[PDB]
Amino acid sequence: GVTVQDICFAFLQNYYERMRTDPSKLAYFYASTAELTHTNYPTVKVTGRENINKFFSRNDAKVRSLKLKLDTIDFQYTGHLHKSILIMATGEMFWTGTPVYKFCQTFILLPSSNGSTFDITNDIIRFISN
Amino acid sequence: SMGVTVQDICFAFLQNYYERMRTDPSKLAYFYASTAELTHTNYPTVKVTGRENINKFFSRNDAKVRSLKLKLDTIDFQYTGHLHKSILIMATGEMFWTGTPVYKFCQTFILLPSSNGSTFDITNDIIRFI
Repeated sequence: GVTVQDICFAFLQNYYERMRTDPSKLAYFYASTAELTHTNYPTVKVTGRENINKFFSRNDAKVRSLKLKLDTIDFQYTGHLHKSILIMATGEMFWTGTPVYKFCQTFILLPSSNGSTFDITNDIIRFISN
Repeated sequence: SMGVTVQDICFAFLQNYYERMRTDPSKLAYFYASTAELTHTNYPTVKVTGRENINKFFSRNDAKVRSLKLKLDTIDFQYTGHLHKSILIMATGEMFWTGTPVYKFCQTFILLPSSNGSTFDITNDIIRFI
């Protein structure tokens, strides 16, 4: 008995928190074959949890230093049997309390092959100029 | 038979989409799957499901939608969904009406191949202003 809102709130809460405390563990939220498109800390495109881990690990200090504040959130069911979830978030990235850029991010979450959990199969995030 | 890239596909789709929006919004719905979900701009937001409801949205708001001027600043895409055959697009840019203010927007689409593979249909569409 869980709502799409319940799942997205909990996922984004946990994801963004992990981003602030330990980027080296962020890859755990992704599927094995996930794809990530991320502005560099000009975008990088990588595929697979291992490469995604290398990207977040190599940029660990910079990931932790840019704090994300969410301004909008939207989601919809998608994909096979409408069981996946599309999320779009927008907001602002701050460096020790100073606005650096806006962000736009989308995720796709795919339910796990066992049950209650979701994995990210797709993540696109762009930092755009204020 | 191929050599067709994800970029070619996405650039064609967006060109066709925004061109139809400019010329005849009453026919926009035909780009959507029958059970597509749209989360859009109140002419705060409107959520609608199904091609018939999507068509009532664009047709009722016909004068506003058609007089829009639009420029894309970023376009990102990845494969997703069943067998990696669907496409996630996220585009940002600017949007304005004949007279006055300039709005930044973020839009995401998911495109799924039609049953016989004639077209990529929109299953999901989300747009917000930032």
